Amino acid sequence: DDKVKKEVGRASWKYFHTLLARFPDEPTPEEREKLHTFIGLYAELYPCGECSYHFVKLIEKYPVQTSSRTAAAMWGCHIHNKVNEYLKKDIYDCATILEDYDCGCS
Amino acid sequence: DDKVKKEVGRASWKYFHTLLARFPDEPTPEEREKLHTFIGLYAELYPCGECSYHFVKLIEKYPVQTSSRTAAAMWGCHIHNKVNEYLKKDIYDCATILEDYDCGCS
Ligand SMILES: Cc1cc2nc3c(=O)[nH]c(=O)nc-3n(C[C@H](O)[C@H](O)[C@H](O)COP(=O)(O)OP(=O)(O)OC[C@H]3O[C@@H](n4cnc5c(N)ncnc54)[C@H](O)[C@@H]3O)c2cc1C
Ligand SMILES: Cc1cc2nc3c(=O)[nH]c(=O)nc-3n(C[C@H](O)[C@H](O)[C@H](O)COP(=O)(O)OP(=O)(O)OC[C@H]3O[C@@H](n4cnc5c(N)ncnc54)[C@H](O)[C@@H]3O)c2cc1C
Repeated sequence: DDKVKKEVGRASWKYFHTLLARFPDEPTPEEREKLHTFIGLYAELYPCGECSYHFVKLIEKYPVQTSSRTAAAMWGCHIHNKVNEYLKKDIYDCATILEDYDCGCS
Repeated sequence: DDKVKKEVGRASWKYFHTLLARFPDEPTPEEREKLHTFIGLYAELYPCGECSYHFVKLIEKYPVQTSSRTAAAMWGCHIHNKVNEYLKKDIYDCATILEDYDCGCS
């Protein structure tokens, strides 16, 4: 129900923004191509009917910015804010988008 | 640092298993290929170099089963258990894999 959608959404966003924060600063044409294809599949395969419906249209209306890490993670913050806007939720400050989602990795 | 990686990991698995449990029972050939492609990028783009390296090897050794929701969900559980075994963590019983992740299919 509403519960599941909320719990899954939170986990997904956490993974989503962390993934983008790791995208390279100088992506190659192939990497830019891969992120583009991943996003399309991410949207199409998202585990919630209405969510996928809305999200597929959003990414086509505002395609993922793949020129760089900053552009991609920022696009992620902007796209998530489009969902927030849609759900009447607060808009998140994107000023520390990379720092907010460190991979905690090497 | 390691606590962040673990948090990112938990969030990713939650999303991952739910996605597999929401895949169609009767997928079309195109949906099957999209899932195959998605999993390849998911492994390739995971937010941790070492994790990604090992996971890519795993999905190649154990390619995703896309014939149905159940096959895909079962595959996801086994693949996660391969990571568990790798990190010397306990094995997870896959007997109720669909239910555990709100397949909305019971
Ligand atoms: C691709 C996708 C599409 C979705 N579509 C819908 C839908 O159509 N209908 C519906 O009911 N639900 C939808 N959801 C669910 C929804 O977006 C929320 O995940 C959910 O309702 C839980 O809300 P929340 O308040 O806990 O914050 P979320 O929106 O889950 O919160 C993520 C957390 O990340 C942070 N955050 C918030 N905004 C941003 C941002 N802009 N950039 C970076 N971090 C941010 C904050 O710390 C916050 O607590 C979707 C989820 C995903 C992942
Ligand atoms: C693609 C991917 C690759 C990863 N690779 C590495 C790596 O190489 N090295 C490293 O240090 N970390 C890696 N991680 C992180 C790691 O697997 C864990 O997420 C993390 O250490 C935290 O573990 P946890 O014990 O809290 O449970 P996780 O293993 O995070 O648990 C999620 C939870 O899901 C359930 N669960 C457990 N096993 C299964 C299963 N088999 N099927 C369905 N549900 C299950 C349980 O409820 C458990 O609480 C990876 C994560 C992902 C998503």
